[PDB]
Amino acid sequence: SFSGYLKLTDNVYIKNADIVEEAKKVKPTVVVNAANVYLKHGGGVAGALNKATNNAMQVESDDYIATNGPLKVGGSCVLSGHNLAKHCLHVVGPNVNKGEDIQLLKSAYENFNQHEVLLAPLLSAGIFGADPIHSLRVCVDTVRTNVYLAVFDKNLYDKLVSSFL
Ligand SMILES: NC(=O)c1cnc(C(F)(F)F)nc1
Repeated sequence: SFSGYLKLTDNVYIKNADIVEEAKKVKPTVVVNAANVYLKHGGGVAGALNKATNNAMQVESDDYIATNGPLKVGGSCVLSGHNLAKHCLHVVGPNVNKGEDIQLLKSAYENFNQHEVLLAPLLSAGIFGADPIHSLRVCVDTVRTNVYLAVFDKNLYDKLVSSFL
């Protein structure tokens, strides 16, 4: 199972780790992708997860979008986890660099409650532009299921742990 995580709350754990390397090691039931509405996995966590699947995630995602259309900001879909996990839960947090409503971050985290355990990044953090301290706060106050957060950046991980209320 998950190792080396710091326990933040009854159900939220955190580790300074590359979510791709973490997924390859744990092979969790669910890995969360920091997706956009088009499932265009170009950069950030999405680009990294997709590259690890040798682009199979993007091929599957394009077929999903061709059939279903785009996701909503705050929404999700369950697709294959490929070589990384049983499933990938593609969750769209608001991208504040695209002027999206930060209030939708709670709706985005609510998707995690449909899965008993997940390996996840902080939603809307990184290239999505939100404050990761705020994202962790919304995560702990919204997610009730077991969430193992992988924070790529060591300096950000230390700031998140040291400032956690
Ligand atoms: N394995 C990678 O190449 C990798 C790159 N970038 C990231 C990011 F975006 F979370 F920081 N995580 C992993």
